[PDB]
Amino acid sequence: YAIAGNGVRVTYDADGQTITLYRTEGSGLIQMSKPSPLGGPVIGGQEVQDFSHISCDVEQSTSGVMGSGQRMTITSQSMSTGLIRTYVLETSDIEEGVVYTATSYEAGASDVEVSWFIGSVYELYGAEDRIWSYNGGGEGPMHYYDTLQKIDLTDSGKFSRENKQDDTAASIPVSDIYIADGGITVGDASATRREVHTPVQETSDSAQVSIGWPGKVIAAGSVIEIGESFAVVHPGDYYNGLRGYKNAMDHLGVIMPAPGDIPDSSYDLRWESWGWGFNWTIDLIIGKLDELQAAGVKQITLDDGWYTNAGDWALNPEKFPNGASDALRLTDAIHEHGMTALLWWRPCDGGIDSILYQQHPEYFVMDADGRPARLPTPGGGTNPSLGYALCPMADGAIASQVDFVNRAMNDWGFDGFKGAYVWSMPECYNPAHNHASPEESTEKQSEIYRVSYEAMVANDPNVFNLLCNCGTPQDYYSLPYMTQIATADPTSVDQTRRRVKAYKALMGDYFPVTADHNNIWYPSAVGTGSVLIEKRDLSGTAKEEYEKWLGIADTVQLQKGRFIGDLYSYGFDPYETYVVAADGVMYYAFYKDGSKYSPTGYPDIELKGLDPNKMYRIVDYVNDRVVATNLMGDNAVFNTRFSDYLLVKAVEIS
Ligand SMILES: [Cl-]
Ligand SMILES: [Mn+2]
Ligand SMILES: [Zn+2]
Repeated sequence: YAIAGNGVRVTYDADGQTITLYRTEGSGLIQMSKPSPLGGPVIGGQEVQDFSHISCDVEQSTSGVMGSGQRMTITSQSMSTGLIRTYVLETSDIEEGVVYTATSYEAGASDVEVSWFIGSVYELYGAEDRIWSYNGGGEGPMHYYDTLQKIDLTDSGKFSRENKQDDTAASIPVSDIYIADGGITVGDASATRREVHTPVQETSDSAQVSIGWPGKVIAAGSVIEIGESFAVVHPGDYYNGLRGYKNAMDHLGVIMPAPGDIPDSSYDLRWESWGWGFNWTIDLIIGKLDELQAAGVKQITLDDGWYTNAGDWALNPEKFPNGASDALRLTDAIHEHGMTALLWWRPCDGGIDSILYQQHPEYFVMDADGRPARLPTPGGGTNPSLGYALCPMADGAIASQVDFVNRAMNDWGFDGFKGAYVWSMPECYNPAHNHASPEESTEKQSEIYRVSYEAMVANDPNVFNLLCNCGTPQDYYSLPYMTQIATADPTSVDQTRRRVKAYKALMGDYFPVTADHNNIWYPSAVGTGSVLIEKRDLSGTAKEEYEKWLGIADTVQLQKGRFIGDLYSYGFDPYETYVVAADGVMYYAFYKDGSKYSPTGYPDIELKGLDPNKMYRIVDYVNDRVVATNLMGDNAVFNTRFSDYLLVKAVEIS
């Protein structure tokens, strides 16, 4: 039993009750998964594993979620439970590498209490010494746990991560595992946020990626759909898998902004007002504008510390002694220097000592004990800077967000927003909200982002909007409403660079991403095709260095170029490598300073994706030096010494 789509084959063995995935390669196939068992329900702590094969219907010519393609419907039965499983797989004639999966269960004479449903499980075929993994979970750890994780098959440990999305985790419902020959992405096939895990688990000689959802009681005689997923078989690294997921999710209406609709100002070099921490003043910021303008900065963020309280989002009298006229003198000064002005906020936070909470507690999430629920950190808990959660289904909560947007734009003259330091949304038990279930607040969190952004756009279609779920992958369902992504408080060059590639994969090759400013890593920012930002008040050689790198970024403008993620595979090509095409020229960035993947010795640099019949001069555009005088496009291999990074362009020779 088999179905085919563009670049993928799926086979089912009725005896073993296993699925095997293949991808196309040249005129053949590469096996991507081992024969993998179908996912089952978990009852009393145990996966049910007495399912037997009933039937497998292949339809070679049909139309599904992704349009025309093929379908395989597998029916199985469990004598012990009375459950009949229907497992549906769909392929697409057009969508490369993608398999859509949906499962339902029917109960027999007795109700069945399921604690969890394992949807699909794929163990990688052909792994050797390591597997690289993309982990979209929102459970933390915050900041210092890499989203990209190496699963070492030669060490003592066994990698295991759940990758959760729930009331304490709001990130990206996707995981990928890959090797030299490519990999397998699994992601939640839902147009809206729901509770899901995409676990990544090392096995005896490989690793497996899976997806699953919370259980429920299946009433006797009833049929229920328990969850739907996309799988992507792909060559190369996580970028190819994540791009497949992006393409798949278009069919569910989760559509990221098209290049033509992204505002110019979302590609601009930006400085953010942290030069004095919480001790910024309006005049300190204004005092920097002449030098920032001269050096090529076109955008300014008024960062944290400007407001009385979250929720209220009123001007702090200490920072704005003259009220709104002070906010205006700030944004006017910014505008007079040819720049746009952004304002920091924390969406979903209604404060604790806010007027908002005092006057309108009914707008807030209520916990199971009847108390106001705090906004959670990743994996649970809160922190002192996070207030009470606004319930996304309370009209007054949403209106308070819209009113802030309108005030900041129309009264204070701001041109956009930097949302930050918020993660998931607690479950709500307020009976006045008439929730379908308590998880409804969590599921609808993204409504706050959507409605806020729609209000922003009504004031100015070129408004900037960014949300940093700091130290975690961004809330996937916020992504449609953004004009720029930050890599989100990365704590290393490895984190910032590898995340640029992930977000490009999910958002589009022209979608603006910034490498952020947690540490000074100008070469990382430029070479990945990211927007270079900064927050420090610099002097001496550090100031010179910023000016230098602004100059470079403003010359090559790779932030506006077409990111190319499919030529090099992170962890398998000799260097951590990034590629951008800008104004018809190929730019390459090779790094060795990322301790998570850095070569022994001095491997040759290979430039991929050039015209095989053309000759190129390879120019280090940072130092303005030729590193290779003439390479043919079909053998663009050279060796040059560099300690940390090499940023080059391939200039065609005529
Ligand atoms: Cl990472
Ligand atoms: Mn291991
Ligand atoms: Zn509520």
